[PDB]
Amino acid sequence: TAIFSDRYKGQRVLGKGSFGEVILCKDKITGQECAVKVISKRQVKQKTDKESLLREVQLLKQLDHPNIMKLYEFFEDKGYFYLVGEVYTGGELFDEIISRKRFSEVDAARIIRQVLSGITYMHKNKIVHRDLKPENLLLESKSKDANIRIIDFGLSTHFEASKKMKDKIGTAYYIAPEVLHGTYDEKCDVWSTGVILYILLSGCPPFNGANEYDILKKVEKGKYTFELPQWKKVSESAKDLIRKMLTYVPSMRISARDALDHEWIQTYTKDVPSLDNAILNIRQFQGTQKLAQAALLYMGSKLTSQDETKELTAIFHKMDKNGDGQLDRAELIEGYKELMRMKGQDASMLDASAVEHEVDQVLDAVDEYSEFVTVAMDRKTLLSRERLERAFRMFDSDNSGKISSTELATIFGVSDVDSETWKSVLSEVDKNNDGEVDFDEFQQMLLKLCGN
Ligand SMILES: C=CC(=O)N1CCC[C@@H](n2nc(-c3ccc(Oc4ccccc4)cc3)c3c(N)ncnc32)C1
Repeated sequence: TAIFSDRYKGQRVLGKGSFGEVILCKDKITGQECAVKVISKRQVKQKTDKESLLREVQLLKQLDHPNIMKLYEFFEDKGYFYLVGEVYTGGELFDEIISRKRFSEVDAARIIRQVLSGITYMHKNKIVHRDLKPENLLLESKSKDANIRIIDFGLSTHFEASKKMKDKIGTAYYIAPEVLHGTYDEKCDVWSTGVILYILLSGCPPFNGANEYDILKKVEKGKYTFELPQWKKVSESAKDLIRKMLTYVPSMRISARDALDHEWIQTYTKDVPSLDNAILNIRQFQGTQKLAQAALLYMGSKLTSQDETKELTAIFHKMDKNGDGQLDRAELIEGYKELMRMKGQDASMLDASAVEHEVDQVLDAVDEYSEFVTVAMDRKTLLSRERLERAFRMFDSDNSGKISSTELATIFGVSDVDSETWKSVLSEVDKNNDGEVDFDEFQQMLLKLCGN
């Protein structure tokens, strides 16, 4: 049997994705770079037996399509699954779209064609995505012509969707009604692609609401309109395809394959204005979604840190069998290894070598075990804290330094934080009734919302 750390070494942590953290890794012999999704058997419940998962893995390894992430290898140990595939460097589709001069029906059609083509291919092979959303769409490279790669095909079939809002963020917009009710098939992916197309052409989700449950209610009802002004500058054939994709009864819904043949895909991927309003709305949409996301991740990292800080102090105290408050390099390493032995393996610490290295990074800064803990945990939180500052600066497009109480409502609503609870927290911070918070205030609000 093969061990993952015998073959690969961690380079960078790429981020949190569905069901797990993704690491840029490198083959120890060949120097081949790869992206690895690490799935914690603790945090995620399986829906199928081991035999069925292995069988799916084997098939996925043989499949090949230019719009589908390529899987190379699969590993399993006591506590983890490791899905090893091709690295893509162009980031998420929507992030590229917001940094564009012009965007038209031609651009959207070229995008949708790719998605549909990838989906069609996978449906032929009896694989359903079920969780398709903008963040599942990566661009292959930084190039302007670069292909879209759909990630995560085949995961939702074998793993139960997280119930934590940190993981649920932004899922409600895209889910087909029949997924909510339990009887679903491959048509659910056409629905989600229809929702994505709708957003691409208007910058607004077709089913919206002030919170998660409110969005699900609208989805379940199935009603939506092209009433928004920006739809006036959009072709009738686009709206027609949307209607067919967002058809309530799945048996009456257009297939992925027939969507490829639709008048709209044919004409605009074969004299077209730029949807300026849509670019402006998508930029707002994306900023909103990413700040809400950063906020929840920041709170989680804060809690995780508090938990680990105390545990690490309790390890270094027990190890300090002479009681002086200071320790040697080797002790710190064995202690830090104990922390991951108990609290579970960390993203950037795939093996014993990774921990040794991390300790030395902390020690190179410290120039007293309490001071080691401080810097160590600070380094653990760094990426969530700066993701917060950056998403805050991104959202604050006017560089005003502030976010209004209206904007907060939208942010907390997407974060699914109780309206009465954050208003309460806002009152304690905004004692001046400015109706707005700066970054530090915003950050204090979040600390108060996670028990601090
Ligand atoms: C701005 C945030 C951004 O871009 N993100 C957010 C942070 C993670 C990034 N990410 N993820 C993958 C990837 C890697 C492995 C994988 O496992 C399989 C699951 C099922 C079947 C086969 C493989 C799924 C996705 C990934 C990747 N491959 N390449 C580059 N980034 C990746 C994208």
